[PDB]
Parts: sequence; C-alpha cells; structure tokens
Amino acid sequence: ATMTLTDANFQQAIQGDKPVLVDFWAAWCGPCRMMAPVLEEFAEAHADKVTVAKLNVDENPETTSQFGIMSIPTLILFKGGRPVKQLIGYQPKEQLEAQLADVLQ
Repeated sequence: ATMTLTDANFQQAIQGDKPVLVDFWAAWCGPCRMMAPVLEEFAEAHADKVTVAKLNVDENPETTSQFGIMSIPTLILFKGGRPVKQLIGYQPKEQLEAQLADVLQ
C-alpha cells in the first residue's frame, strides 16, 4: 500500500524528519497515467525505505500553492521538511530507482 498524505497531515508529516516521497497527482490529469503503474511498483521496489505518499492537489490545495505545482505529475522527495530533489513529467521506474537511491541512502 502506498501512503496517502493530505493537506493537514502533509506538512506535519514532512516537516518532522522522515524520508517521504510525496506524489502530487490528480485524477483529471493526462500524462500521469504514464507513470501511474511504475509508482505503485515503486512502492514494491524499495518498500521498506520509500514512503510513496499520495496527495490529491485537486482536493488538497494548501501545499500546491506553497511550492507552485504547475504541472502534474510532480514527484518531490522530502527528508526533513525540505525538498531535496524535484523531478517532474514522465520518468521511468528505472529513472526513479536510481534517482531515489541517492537520497534514500
């Protein structure tokens, strides 16, 4: 199961001190379907390391205004209330797995 963050728990979650890859996506989005199954397989890949969380920026609009999430999908890794790496668009699971290997270690 992937994690599911939400406006209130979102910032209280990341700002503590915890590796969490927040996935910003929407059910009305077009090219988020491309990486849709790699993201759920991404939680199958590392699993005991990556918290692949899910914010609906449609439903929860507070953090999308802070960062300015202008084009979903948008993956951002937070380790201690600070996005170490923002990458967006379609990125294969192979691009993801090497990208997140650096920050998770």
